Amino acid sequence: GGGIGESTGNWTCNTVWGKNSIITNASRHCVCLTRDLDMYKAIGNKDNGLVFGTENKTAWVGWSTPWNYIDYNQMCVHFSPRDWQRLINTASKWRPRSVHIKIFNIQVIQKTTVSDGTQYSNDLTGTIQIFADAQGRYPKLLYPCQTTMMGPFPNHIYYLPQYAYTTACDGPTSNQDINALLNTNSAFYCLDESPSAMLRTGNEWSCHYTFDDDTGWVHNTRSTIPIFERANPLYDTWQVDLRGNDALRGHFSSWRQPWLPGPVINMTDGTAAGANLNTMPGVDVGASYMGIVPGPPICRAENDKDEYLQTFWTPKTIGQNEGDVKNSQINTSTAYKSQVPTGRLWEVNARGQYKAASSQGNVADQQWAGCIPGMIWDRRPATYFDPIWQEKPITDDSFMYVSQMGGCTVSGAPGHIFVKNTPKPTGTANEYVDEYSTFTITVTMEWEYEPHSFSQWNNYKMISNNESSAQAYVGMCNASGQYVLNHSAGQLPEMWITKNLSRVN
Amino acid sequence: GGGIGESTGNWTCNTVWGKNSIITNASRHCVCLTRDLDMYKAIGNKDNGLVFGTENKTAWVGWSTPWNYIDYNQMCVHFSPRDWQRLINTASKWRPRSVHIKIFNIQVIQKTTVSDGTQYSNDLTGTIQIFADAQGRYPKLLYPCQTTMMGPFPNHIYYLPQYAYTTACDGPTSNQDINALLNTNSAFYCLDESPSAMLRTGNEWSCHYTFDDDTGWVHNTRSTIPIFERANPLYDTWQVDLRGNDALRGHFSSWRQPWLPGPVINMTDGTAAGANLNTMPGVDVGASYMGIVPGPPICRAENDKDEYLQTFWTPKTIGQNEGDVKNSQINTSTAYKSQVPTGRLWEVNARGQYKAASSQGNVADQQWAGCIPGMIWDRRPATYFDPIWQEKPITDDSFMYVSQMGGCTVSGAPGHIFVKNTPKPTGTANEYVDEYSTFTITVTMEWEYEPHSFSQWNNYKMISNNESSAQAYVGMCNASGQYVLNHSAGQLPEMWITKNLSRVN
Amino acid sequence: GGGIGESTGNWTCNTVWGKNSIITNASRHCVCLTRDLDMYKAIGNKDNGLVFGTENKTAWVGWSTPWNYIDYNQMCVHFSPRDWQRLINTASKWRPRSVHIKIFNIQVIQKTTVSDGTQYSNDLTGTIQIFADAQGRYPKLLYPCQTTMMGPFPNHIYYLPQYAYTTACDGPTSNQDINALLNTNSAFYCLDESPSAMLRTGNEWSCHYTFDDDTGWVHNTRSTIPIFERANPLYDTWQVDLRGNDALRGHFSSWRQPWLPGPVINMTDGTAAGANLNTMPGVDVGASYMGIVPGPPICRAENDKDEYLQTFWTPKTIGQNEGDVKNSQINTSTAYKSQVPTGRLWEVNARGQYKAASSQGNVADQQWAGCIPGMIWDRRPATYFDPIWQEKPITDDSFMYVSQMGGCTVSGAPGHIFVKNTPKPTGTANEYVDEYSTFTITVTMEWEYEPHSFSQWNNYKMISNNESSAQAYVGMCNASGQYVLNHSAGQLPEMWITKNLSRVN
Amino acid sequence: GGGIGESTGNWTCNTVWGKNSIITNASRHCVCLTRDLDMYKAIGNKDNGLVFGTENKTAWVGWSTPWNYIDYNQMCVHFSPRDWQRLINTASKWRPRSVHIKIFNIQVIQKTTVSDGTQYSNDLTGTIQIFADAQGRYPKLLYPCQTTMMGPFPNHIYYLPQYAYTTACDGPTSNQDINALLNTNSAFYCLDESPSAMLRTGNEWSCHYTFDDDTGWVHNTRSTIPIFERANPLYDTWQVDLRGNDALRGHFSSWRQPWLPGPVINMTDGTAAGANLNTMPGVDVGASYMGIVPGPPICRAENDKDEYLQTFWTPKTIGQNEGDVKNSQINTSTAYKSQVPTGRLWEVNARGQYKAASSQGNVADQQWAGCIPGMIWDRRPATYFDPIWQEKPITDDSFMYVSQMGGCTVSGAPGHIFVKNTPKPTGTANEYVDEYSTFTITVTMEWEYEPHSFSQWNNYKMISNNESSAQAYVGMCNASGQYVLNHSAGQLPEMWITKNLSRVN
Ligand SMILES: [Mg+2]
Ligand SMILES: [Mg+2]
Ligand SMILES: [Mg+2]
Ligand SMILES: [Mg+2]
Repeated sequence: GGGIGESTGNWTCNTVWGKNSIITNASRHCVCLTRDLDMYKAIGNKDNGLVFGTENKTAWVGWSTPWNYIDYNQMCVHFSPRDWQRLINTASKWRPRSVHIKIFNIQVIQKTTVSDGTQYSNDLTGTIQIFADAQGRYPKLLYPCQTTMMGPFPNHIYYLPQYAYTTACDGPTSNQDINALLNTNSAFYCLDESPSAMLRTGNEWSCHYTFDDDTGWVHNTRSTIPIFERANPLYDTWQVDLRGNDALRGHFSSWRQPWLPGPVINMTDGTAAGANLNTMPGVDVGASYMGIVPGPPICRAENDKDEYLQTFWTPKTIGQNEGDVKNSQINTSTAYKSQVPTGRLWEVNARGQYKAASSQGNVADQQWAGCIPGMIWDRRPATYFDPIWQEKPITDDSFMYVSQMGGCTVSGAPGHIFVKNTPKPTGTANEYVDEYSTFTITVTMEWEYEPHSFSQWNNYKMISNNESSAQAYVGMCNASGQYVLNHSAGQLPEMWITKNLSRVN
Repeated sequence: GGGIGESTGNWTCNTVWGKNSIITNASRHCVCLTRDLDMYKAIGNKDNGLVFGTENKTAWVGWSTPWNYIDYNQMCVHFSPRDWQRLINTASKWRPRSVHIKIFNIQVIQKTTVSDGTQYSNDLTGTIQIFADAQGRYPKLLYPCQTTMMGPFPNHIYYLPQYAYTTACDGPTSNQDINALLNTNSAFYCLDESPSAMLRTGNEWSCHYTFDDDTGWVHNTRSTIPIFERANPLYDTWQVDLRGNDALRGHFSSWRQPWLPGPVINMTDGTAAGANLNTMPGVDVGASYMGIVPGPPICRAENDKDEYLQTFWTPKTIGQNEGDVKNSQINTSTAYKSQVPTGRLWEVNARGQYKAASSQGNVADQQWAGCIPGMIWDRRPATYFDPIWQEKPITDDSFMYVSQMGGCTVSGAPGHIFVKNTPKPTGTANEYVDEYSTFTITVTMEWEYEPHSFSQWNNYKMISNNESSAQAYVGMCNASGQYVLNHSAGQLPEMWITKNLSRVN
Repeated sequence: GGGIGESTGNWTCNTVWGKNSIITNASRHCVCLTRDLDMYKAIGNKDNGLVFGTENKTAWVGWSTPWNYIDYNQMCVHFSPRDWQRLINTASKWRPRSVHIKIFNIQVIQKTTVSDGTQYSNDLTGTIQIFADAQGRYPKLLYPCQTTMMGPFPNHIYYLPQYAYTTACDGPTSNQDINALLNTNSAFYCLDESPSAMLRTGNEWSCHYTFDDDTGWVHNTRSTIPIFERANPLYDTWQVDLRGNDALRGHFSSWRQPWLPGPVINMTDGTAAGANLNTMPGVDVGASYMGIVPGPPICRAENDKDEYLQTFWTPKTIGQNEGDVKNSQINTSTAYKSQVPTGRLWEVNARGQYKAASSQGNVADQQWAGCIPGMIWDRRPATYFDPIWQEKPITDDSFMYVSQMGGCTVSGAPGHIFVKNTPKPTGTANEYVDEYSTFTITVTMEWEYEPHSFSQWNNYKMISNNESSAQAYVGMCNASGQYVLNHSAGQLPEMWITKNLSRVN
Repeated sequence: GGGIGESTGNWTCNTVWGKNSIITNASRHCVCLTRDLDMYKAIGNKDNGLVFGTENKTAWVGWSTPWNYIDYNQMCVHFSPRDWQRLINTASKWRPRSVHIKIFNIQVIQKTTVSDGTQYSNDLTGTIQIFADAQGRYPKLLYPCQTTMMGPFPNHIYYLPQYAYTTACDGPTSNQDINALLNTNSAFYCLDESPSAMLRTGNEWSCHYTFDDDTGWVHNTRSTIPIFERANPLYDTWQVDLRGNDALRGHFSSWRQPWLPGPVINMTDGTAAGANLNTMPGVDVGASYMGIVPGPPICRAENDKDEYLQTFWTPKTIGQNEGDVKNSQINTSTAYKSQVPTGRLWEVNARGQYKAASSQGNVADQQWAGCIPGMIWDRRPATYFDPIWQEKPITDDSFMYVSQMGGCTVSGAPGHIFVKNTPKPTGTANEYVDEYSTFTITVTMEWEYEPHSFSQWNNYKMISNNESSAQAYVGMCNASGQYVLNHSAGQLPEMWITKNLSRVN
């Protein structure tokens, strides 16, 4: 009952499967580090070069808070390779339902510097402060899959990332610092003001978040039938062809259709070193450019096209106890460049940019083909590494919001849970007792999935492991103890991709 | 109780503020004028020149009815400069809830012509007819902000505008009158058939209209965070850049995004005198061209661009008792040309037209960028002069309807209230007792607004008056008794613009 | 019951006396005139000369509203010469308790211009708007005794004065109009917005106002005993004299006192034509000077000193039906200059400015002697022409507020009652049916007075009429029908002055 | 339940706003330092030079106690820049209602000296003693805004200031120590005698203080109307001018007034280095001079006058964890000299010292103009940095007590809360285990404010942030983590000043 000697919680990483629900528990050992001597620091990049290949080319401004926060949003955190596979094979679609988070077994550790080395001792009376931003008072970090994430493997040690945000930024002018970027719209947030539980070793903390019924689904189903061949093949139609003429038997493409595939925006890949951002498809927003790559999903037969396919880095191996990743770029040699192939969009999605009449009875490739009524398409295939949910920035209006990168749409998402070491001052100016805290977090997510059944007589496709992945230690720990997960660059292995199960219609 | 000696209503122009609701009362003294000797008159413009700079260049046909109608739809009518400011500072968003309208203290005045001048006497037994088109039997005039509007200032005398409408119009052919424009689709409406209360001096009239819960909101919130910088700045992401490469720290523009800004249609401004309408962006509809200017809102740093920003005239001063405005063009020298700047869209809206891959690894400016899934944008900033609600013409299908001009979407709007002087004939052919009626209208609108609170630690922006506006008599009556309201041409003063309050996310 | 044929109220001007209460009814026939074509007009004086003898030498800015208001605040309105005398003789002190106001028998009269002359006809359906500013929403005109007042005599016809106010004024700069005077603090008030009863001939209007128990008293008592001789004359005192020495018998002035008289500010009178305002005692406030004349009351034997005694104009005669007085200066030859003698302060108030030690055992005249603890004084004698109550401008702090001019202090005063003719438009721009309204107002004020009894054996002083006043038609109507009231310039007749009755201690 | 492992309280810094009440929570991490080896020490300054520019020029004597105390009295501690702004815009006036104080999460830390450096370890059984002086047994430190204050920013670490006081002091004589200053009136207070809770890590401490209904208000309202122009501008008055003559239209300054502005004491600024204190306006008290600067508030157009305007230092930046400030003068280069402009007193307060009749019909400037009856004035504008309440020293009599420096009057204020580390002796003479304690304090203050509404039709003034303040990190933490708050010397930014909202009358 709060004594330093009884444990405040238990470690559970097991997944329980219901008929249409999954409960996944992610328990991690988390290291909370004092951030910037417990100081909010104004941070920004004045330079607004907007050129590819160079860091700090986008002007931005904001504050790094002393607080650390929990980022569990990704699929690989909550699903083992085994459970993900079951999910891929078993469910047409799934969505998160609730997330329960426990923080317990809190240890504030004092680091003491001695000649031999650092000495670690428990600070029994030391507290950590924890508050959950249910209200959305503080800026949400909505960008998916940063290094802020928990490890996929239970045994990985999690260092809560330092909470920082960007605020309203002016277009930079010459010979001026970051403050110049700040304006009357710019917002400084002091997390410290918010009521936050102060926790000692005896204490436990939990919050609960429930997703609204309007939460988006992640779809594992692929169409069996081509959308352009929906006809009975044995019968002619009264309908004319595209050109206006008789619709010949077995020439469904020529025939007019009651529907069309989703919108296609022409996309390009640029290899020019230090090219201007506006070289790539996108648009200027504020003082900085925003790109639309990859854009609306289109089926691409080709294995390696950056613009068309979802592309992201995956760790080659994942070390069990990596240091705090604040301000550290992922090493290129430590990551695979993985592209998610859209060949699973073969039945529904358009392969290439649309041709429409340009002039004089000619059709031109459509650089931007927006949504027109009667358009039907499938989403980009989701992946294991994709966020669970994607929260779009609040705006007046959005159109059929889907993240190309991944995640399922949510009217609202779990608010950030902020954890910070309570500063223990030494009684001397600018000096604090050097302390970090370790605790165990348990993220328990309830899931909903729709079971998928096959009505086709013939054998159907299941996703199975392969020898090359096993011999790559995929979903295993290698000889060095590192957790491999994705084993290869290029086309992301079929295991981690959704849109597998076969829907009839 | 109906006697000519007791008043049938009271004058209230006060605004009452609830926690989340506002009740605004607009009381005006209205002059009802006999229209065209109580005759429905076929009116049309045969010429369909479709060229800028010349009146009657659009072919149209319809009828001017003897009836007059109430047009209270605009914000400046129902909100004083003081109340509008409170609304701008206090509320994130607002919408109309109900509108109650009273017509009372009716005076039918006989005008008698004598050598000295016109003599005015009360016609005690004279009636006015009033009916409200709740059913939508008669054509709705949906076009926002015509000279039909009530004055913003309570003391202004309101002359009900003559009700006229356009109907189905044929493309005009040479050597033919307006009748030729009429076709089998053309609709003549006789208001007189509808049951209408006949009212004497003793009588009072009221209707009530309640907006559906589906009514659109007018949004006063501005995003603090750039939508392209939503990431934690201190952390790298697993995500690749736009080009497919490593996403550098502090170069958010290069990074791929889980969302994109709203659609951008390239817009142009033409200064060519008497230029063809098709010169401007738009499309042909029926026999006449329809333009899409300003189009989807985009952030424009520049103060004066007609196509990009909402542009409308505001009165320089507003006289207290202007004559009936039927068939009178607003004098150019009596109006300011006001453009609503979109610089408040800096965080969310795209600054310029999108670039998408054209060919050979090149990106071209997109003349039309339609909505594609995952697009998020903010509406054009609303203004004090904007209509309260905008009712779109009935059609089978509409897409995310928003008026660039202004107003909030309504599944239905208050039906027109038609008021006409009952004709008093002299017993001689084509001769009527010359009479107008004055009455007091009270438009009581219940409003809903969402209170806005700031969670940012630092000081936030409020909209305040400035010396230049005060010294322009803004929201005041000048030395001549005229009510100034908007004091300057060009960029419309920040007071009258919405999207002020700061939303966190 | 609201018909044009039954009267809506009765005329009562009688005063009813209770044991300690007086009810006074002031009924007047009021003419309500259309003001400035029903237009709020910005009005100001840019010139800030601040020199005596010239009009518009004080910079000010504000608006004249279309509204007219009721000003009944003065004693001569509510008390006949007979009742005032009874009050002066009977009561030590009095204060207003409640005020009830009826407006009834409303006639809207249309003025028609014909060759013979103006023709007057009743506009039966015409309304007047009346609202009482209980809330204090609109600026209070607190300045006592303007030409806005009702006549003292019941038969006088009252024209409601046009409501105008001054607002925050900037210090004027060269080559600029009144608008320049306006600033961000300046306040424009639209009376029209406020809910106001619209009244026809049948209608009656009433409000009630109750004074708080904290309302100030007007004091009719004079001290019999000199405050400096409070001792038993037959006995020596242990107390030393002022100089520190033995206090001789019958030399009370030499003796030290347990109290001192009220504060004395040296005052001067300047006869210099066009002298700077700062010549007179006072202080600069805002961009304009404010004078402190007459200042704290001091007893002055002399009959004619402007600075020391309350000085104001009284009408020589008062015509029964004077025209509207808006913007008309009182004619000098039509007024008596009346000074209220302070010789009644003989027992208590200090005759002249205090001497205090300057240096080297010398005493100098004190130009400003402020309040010091132990100071006791009597107020300046109140008069018949003095306001009933004086409302000071709202401020954070006030010190023992008393108006030298007159009136009794009130935490709050009856809010202005605004009456305006509802504009009747002709249907033509800037043209209204020419109309004024006449109605009968009844101001019923309940008073509280403390009965005064004499305990002195010998005969006491009563205030009686004199032959010279009777032969001046004082409190009478003269041969021409004019109501004389004050009959002489100089020392105001003893009849109209308070501080008569003799208090023992 | 008291174990070292469960936390004894939570951190809340949030502000909750009621309709007319505000609850502000100030939570700080406090460092309690052993003071002077737990010894009461007689402290005094024998020198009584009474000359400007040199420290210890005022003779004083007293004791520094081993105890530390809580000083939370200032506005910036309890209101974030955001909440202060809301308060400034929203409320006419406000006052503190209750203050609740929690002290919890107490850590006694032993400091151990080792060759490497100081080693910090928790002393589990160590106590701190806390007692609140509700009774007023010990001297109150009433002087506003010393370095004893908590930080305005939640994350700032608070070091409780050592409690010391001054007692009755004799005028010093040559060749004598501080003891000579002590006399029979001098009072030594031993805090140790008072019952005080001894607290270990498990323990929590709280007190509650409720302000009496007689507590003073801080006023945010400014008069719109000049007090010298309170008249209806369109009407002449019966009242004479200041000089005794006809009161001209639009020359309100010339007119006599029913009230006068508050008292003005002539004030001067002296630049003479090492000038005698008596050079400045003030008076001798005891053996030391007391100055009256700034004195009664007067409106000053000029931006920089020390005597007339409230003047105080504000930190340029505020470091998060400054060392104990006992006996440390604020560095001049670390502070802004801020003067609070009185230009907001334009409507009510007198601009300059009063002129009153000197002699021979001449008026002289009044060096001291004390309160005379009928004087009305506004207080000096309050500021964000001003104390919450100001407690005057107990005396027999006070007159309309207001602190020019700031704060609201209180019949009584929260008694000092004294916290001291329980001395842990080593068993050796004059040797104690070196220990300090850190704890978290929460100051929860309930506030009352009167909501302010505008009745003026035109736009009104709100206080908004400006770009220069944002680009100064006002209300933000700068790049170095320091909390800027006031960003400029000279005129204190309009954000932090009260008397904003516009009262009608
Ligand atoms: Mg066929
Ligand atoms: Mg990177
Ligand atoms: Mg004697
Ligand atoms: Mg005059």
